[PDB]
Amino acid sequence: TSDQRKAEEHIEKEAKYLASLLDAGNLNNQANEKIIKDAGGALDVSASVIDTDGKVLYGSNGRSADSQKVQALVSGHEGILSTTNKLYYGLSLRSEGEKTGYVLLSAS
Amino acid sequence: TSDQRKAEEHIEKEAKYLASLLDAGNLNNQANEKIIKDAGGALDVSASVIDTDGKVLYGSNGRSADSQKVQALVSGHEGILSTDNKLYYGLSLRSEGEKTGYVLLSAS
Repeated sequence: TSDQRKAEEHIEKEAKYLASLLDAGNLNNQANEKIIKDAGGALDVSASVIDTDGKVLYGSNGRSADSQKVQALVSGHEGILSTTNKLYYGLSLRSEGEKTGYVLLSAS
Repeated sequence: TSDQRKAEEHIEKEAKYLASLLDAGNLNNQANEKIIKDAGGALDVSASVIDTDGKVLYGSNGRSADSQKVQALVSGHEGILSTDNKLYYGLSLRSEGEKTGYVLLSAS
């Protein structure tokens, strides 16, 4: 009922939606990039896909990601991430039993 | 093109996202209503859920839908439904094969 609780639940559902659309066995490809670009604009989020080494592959708003959040993702953290106010949500992506990358959402 | 095609792209992706969120096996319940009220407000769209009889169950902006657009949905129409100059997008919802209703968006 809290506005903060609703904003967090909403970014969580968006991030999981987005991760469900990605081909995580082929992360760095044109098709996945388009999905992220189009979703980003339609859903009012900034979204980036990051590989396991912390390199940003593409994003709806440019090929960039907040360094501290990417560090958190590489360290194994998921869910709502720890900015200081600004809303962030990250999930790991997996293919055939192995981690292949991360998706990071910023609300926006 | 250009601001129009962007608008059409966004309402399509918003519609698909909202459709994914719904429990289509129990369309007329309080949980689904909440999902549409919350997500409709956060995405800044008007979204209504309609049963297979054309009855409007709930919407993010009140329990209404344009009558001619509901009729087109009941007729089997999907996608951009868009009248002259008002933007609409509609999708059927299914549970275990069976059609259980429709989601109708209008821009906002």
